[PDB]
Amino acid sequence: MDINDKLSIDSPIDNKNIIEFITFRTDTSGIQKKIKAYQIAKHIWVVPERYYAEPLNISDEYKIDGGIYNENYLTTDKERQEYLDAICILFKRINNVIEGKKLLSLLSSASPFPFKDDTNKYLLKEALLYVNEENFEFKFFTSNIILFGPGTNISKNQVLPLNGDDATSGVGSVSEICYNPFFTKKFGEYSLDPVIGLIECLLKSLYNLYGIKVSDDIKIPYKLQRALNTDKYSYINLEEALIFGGNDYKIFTEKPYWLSNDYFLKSLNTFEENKAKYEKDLKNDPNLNNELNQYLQQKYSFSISKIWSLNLTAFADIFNINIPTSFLASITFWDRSQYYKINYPNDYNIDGFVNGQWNTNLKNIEKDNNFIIFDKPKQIITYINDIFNLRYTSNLYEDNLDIESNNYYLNFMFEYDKGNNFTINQYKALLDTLDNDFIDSLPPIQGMNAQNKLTSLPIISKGTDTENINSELLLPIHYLKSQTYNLDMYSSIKFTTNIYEVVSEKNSELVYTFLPHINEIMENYSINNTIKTEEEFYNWMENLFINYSIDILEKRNSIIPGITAVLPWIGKALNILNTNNDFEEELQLSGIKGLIKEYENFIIPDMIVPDIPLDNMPRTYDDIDKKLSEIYTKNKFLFLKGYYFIVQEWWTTYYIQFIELKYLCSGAINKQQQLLITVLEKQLFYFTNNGLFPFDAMERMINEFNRSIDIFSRISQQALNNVDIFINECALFIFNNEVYPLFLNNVENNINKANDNVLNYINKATSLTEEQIKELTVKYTFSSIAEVEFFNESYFKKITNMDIKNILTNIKNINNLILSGSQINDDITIFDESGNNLNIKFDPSIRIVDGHTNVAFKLDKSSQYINIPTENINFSFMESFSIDFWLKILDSTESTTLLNCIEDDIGWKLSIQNNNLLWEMKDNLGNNFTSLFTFNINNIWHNITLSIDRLTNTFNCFLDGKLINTDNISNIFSLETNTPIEIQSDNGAILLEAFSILNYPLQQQEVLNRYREAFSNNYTRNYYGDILKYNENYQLYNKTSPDKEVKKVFTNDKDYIAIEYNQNTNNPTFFSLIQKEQSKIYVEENDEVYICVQGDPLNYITIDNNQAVLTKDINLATSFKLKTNLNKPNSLIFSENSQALRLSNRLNDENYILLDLVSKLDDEPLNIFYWEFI
Repeated sequence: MDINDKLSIDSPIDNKNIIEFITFRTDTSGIQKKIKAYQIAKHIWVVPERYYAEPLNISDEYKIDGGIYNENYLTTDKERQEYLDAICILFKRINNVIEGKKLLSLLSSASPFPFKDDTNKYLLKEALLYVNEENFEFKFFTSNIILFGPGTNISKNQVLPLNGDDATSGVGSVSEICYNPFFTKKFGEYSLDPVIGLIECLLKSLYNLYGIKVSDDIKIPYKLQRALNTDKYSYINLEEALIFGGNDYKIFTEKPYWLSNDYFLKSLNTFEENKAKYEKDLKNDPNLNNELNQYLQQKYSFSISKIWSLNLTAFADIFNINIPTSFLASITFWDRSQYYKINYPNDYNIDGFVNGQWNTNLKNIEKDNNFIIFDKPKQIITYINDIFNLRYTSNLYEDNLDIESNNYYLNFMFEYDKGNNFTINQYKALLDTLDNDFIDSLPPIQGMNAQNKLTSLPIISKGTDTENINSELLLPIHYLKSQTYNLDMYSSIKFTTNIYEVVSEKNSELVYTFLPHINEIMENYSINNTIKTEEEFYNWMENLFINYSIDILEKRNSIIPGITAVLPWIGKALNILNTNNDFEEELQLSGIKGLIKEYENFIIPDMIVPDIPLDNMPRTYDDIDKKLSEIYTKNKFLFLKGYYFIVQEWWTTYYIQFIELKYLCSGAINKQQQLLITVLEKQLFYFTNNGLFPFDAMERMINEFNRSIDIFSRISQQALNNVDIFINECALFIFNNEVYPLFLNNVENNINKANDNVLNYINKATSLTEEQIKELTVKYTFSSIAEVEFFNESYFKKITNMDIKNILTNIKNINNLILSGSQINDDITIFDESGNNLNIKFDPSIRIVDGHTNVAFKLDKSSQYINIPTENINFSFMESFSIDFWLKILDSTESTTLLNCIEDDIGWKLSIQNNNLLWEMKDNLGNNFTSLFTFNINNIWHNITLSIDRLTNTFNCFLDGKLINTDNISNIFSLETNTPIEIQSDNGAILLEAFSILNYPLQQQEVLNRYREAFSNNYTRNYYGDILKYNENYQLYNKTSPDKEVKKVFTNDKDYIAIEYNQNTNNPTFFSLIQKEQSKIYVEENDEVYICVQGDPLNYITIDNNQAVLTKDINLATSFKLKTNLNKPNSLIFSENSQALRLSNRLNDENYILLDLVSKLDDEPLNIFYWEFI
């Protein structure tokens, strides 16, 4: 059984599963010391001590950029306990999901080949001999992996295999892991999940256990090296690339493969005979095997093709962690190395970070006594200007991946005999073929001997030191430094647009901004007297948000092909294409290539295989059709490996330069944000430090400014998304018409070549078929240029879209809600259609019934409710929103509630007050605003949409697409509250439908559009607004006499229908529509229908001299074509040809119904021709 989780604490005992062993290699002193470990799981051990082998400290020369190297760490029992607790927490979290516990099951039975002369197994630690008594009791405790603490470098989590020789040959190795979970990086405004750091160590160890390691020699191009004046590539290890999957792993693992480097064949081939030997030698059950058959039967049952599919990014998807899938191994190193301590008991539980990945708010590891973050920035660049004394230094940071030249692309060899392998119908999910329960059920190994061939692994690699290179122009990194503020809190800030001002003094209070509106605001702003009341502080904050929103979100539609729109601020932020010319126009003249350093030594593959052999082989239609088919398809494959080859090269040469711009734009935004929060932050501190405002008022401004931070970050993310799209377009554009056209020209030449090759292959031995070649020709003409083409622009979007997503915040679109619903069985569902704020609650007692053009929720009972949380629904004074829905009041109710979003008498609610809508909303400051719509909702479908525009401070209310109040809301500030939006009647029965809350404040024009779209089905409606139904009886009225009902008159020596006055009986006359054919349930516009008057004989409606007399025969009925007009939507027209029904002038207390030619008034006929059903 899995989820073992000993959960052991301290040192209660040192017996049974708790053992004390001797270290494999020697300590730094040069001696092996005894130590104790704890068994977390079957064959899995932990030891909460720093790595014995690695020194507790090293010289400054040997320190790596972004290490810790603190010696007084994990040198106490409480730290050892903290680490122990940290491990079981992480392993429980691994056991939390199904895939995680499948890996741990595999690890428990992934013992390397236990080869023996009837004695031992593979490498392993020793049991205590009872040397306490100096006894010599020998025993071996099984251990597939051993988890140590951090070694010399705390930041480094490396998996050291105790013998690399057998860890490559396929024998395997029980590797030792030195992993530290307490510190993680950010990469943005979110914290990296420690399980990724530990899962990666487990996967690396699993390769060692299976003996499938790449021997450190097999490397792949990952990315063009980040510098100025280098043009080499930074090569990544294949094993790392397999694990750090992301989008870099999808581009080379498509269905047609690449040079396997023999590894994907060597390892598979080595696996074949390793599987073969077990079944024919070890499965013969030698008596000294000690039940290792089952572990080996399960270990060899799993295919390595499934271990390779285990990438580190799909695991992040399983735990639902956000991770930079673009360049996972490198993108985390492109800035100063900063670590944040994780308090595992508190800040990280079985379900990941407690406070979510963004808002966990950990503390920087910077502390005086211990923990020095040794940072050596590769390529410290200092801008130099001899126009005037100006020297502006900036630090660059790069990954620690080793670098090679452009060889891979130059001397890449396509092996023409690489036909498709594996790729059976079945291979596209994780952990498909293994046993969880069966592996778990197997007892552990507790009795046999163990070998020890400790291959030394002391490959010390003192790294490169920094280079101090000058520069003649202001780099983006220089601009980014200008954006940052590096001073006290108790010191002023000065904004400017002249970058040259800031560079003059390195850490002057002055900071550069590329946002004109923001600079204008800060031109006249003193922390002393500009803001003097709470209300003014809020307003200034609102004013900043507005101006900030306007500057960064600015985009214009582009005339460049392949680009929808262009961000004109990118010029002023990173100093790229930043001339006196407009950025739009500079991009025109300079082109898209102006955004990238063009790589001259770009390699385009040649892809020529004209080899066509000849002979007389007469088998299987002389194997001609087959031979040319397999040749045609191999040429298709060869060209496809070339297209795949050219995509990888474009990725690692040209996209890297684009994702890098994404990184640069990312900061540039955040930076400006940081400035805007800081200028606000200093202002708040100015109040507090000088006393000034009281606690109640102070606490509110603090509370509101804290809230506002994520609101800056909301539109900040929105800016990056505009960048994401803009850059991707540019990235695909470079490939589209600068790499692809050159690659197509090679294929076109090879097409005509291979075409001519097959034409030159006419081995027409003995008698020949002159005609048949031309049939063979069309098959293998190679005319299918498009068929061989695999340029699905979708593919490039799939790899480059949201590749670094939610850097600023996880928060999606806000104030977005549609709230539809569906039925299943007798059961219902209610969800956000837009898929935002999906944590909805409701009782299933609610019935879903047809309404106006939709399905409506029937809130009958008071107990019934719909409860919509406000997790991403902001109602701060800086947030404008609107609410839109359709409502019908089922029963005559004077006073009921509909909506409610109020907590402690703060928030907003909508309710019914004496058949009148009552909208009130009141804020935290005690400013109330209330509005009473007195249009007297009377049991009729109504479109209630009402918009709160926080820009102009206007509250608009539209009913049925028509604006009413348009009051001013200026006196009303933030009414954000935690309580959800509640929808319950409380006093009445209502029908609610199409309940939408919108991110922006609607206007008259757009509201009217929304109202009109609700009629686009062209259904006829009764008076109440409900859609008219066939074979349903109604009362007929002329819309001109609401009070008087159309009533039949029978046995008058003429039977007809007419409106009677002084009725006083109003003998209910019920009419129903019926159609001769295609009998439906819902009555659409423009349908042929007859009118049935309910009566004992059940007579129908016909025409006699244009009168509407009642016949009794239905073949004697008249056909009316129903026409509806939007202006009167609860009204019908019974038109035959170009005459419609009309009411006559009063004659004998009776108004007769007759057909009259329709007379209109600007497309809109008289009120008479319109009829209503009830």
